[PDB]
Amino acid sequence: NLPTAQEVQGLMARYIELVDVGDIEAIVQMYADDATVENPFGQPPIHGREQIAAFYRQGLGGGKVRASLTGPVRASHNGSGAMPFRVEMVWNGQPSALDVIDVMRFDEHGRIQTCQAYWSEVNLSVREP
Amino acid sequence: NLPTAQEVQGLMARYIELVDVGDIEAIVQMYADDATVENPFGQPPIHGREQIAAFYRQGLKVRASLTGPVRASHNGSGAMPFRVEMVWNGQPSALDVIDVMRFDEHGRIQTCQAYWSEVNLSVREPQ
Repeated sequence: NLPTAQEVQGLMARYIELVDVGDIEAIVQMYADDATVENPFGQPPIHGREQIAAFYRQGLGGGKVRASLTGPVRASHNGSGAMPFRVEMVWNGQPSALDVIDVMRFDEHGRIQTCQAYWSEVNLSVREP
Repeated sequence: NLPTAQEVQGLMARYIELVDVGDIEAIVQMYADDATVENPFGQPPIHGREQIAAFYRQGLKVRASLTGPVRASHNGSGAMPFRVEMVWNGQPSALDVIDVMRFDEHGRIQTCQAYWSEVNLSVREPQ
């Protein structure tokens, strides 16, 4: 059915794990086939599994990415949630840290229908040697 | 104009301050007159300054503080993690929340959505 609050918390936390390990295949599996992704929010939405997989491919690729929850997943009783996390990756050839909040809405099958990632350069920090 | 990323960060941080001190009048001033509020998200949206002010009125022995940086976009929106301290069911309680806000070209809140539920509620048991 439609993910309960606790179920949302588990799903969104799993998402972060798949990202941390770069399991593109599993990430895309979590998405509905008609899902939309806006990342960073304010960019044109990307639609469907093909484009979503392409997005994760170029992002979780050649790069060198880590991600971890920095706080509890906030979950509603209508299949949505939001979570704070931190991403470690290379930005402009330098080791960087990005603070992000993702908002996700799930369908009655527990697949991500909508994901929106909130962050910009103000949330980017370039780490010293 | 439309709030820059840094401006969004400042506005959203100011919102939390007004809440912390319970300045209902100032809170409502931050909102556009036609703004919508969904709090908790998944509840029927509340529309306009009258209803919004009524919402904050009945809601506001409360404390609130940012627990992390405001995430801000380049299109006038942002999201922030924070913690609310209040009485829930006659007991001292803590609530973890994330608010997502979208601003208009006048720097007023057009849309606010508060993400939280009972899973994010913790009660301080009587000691």
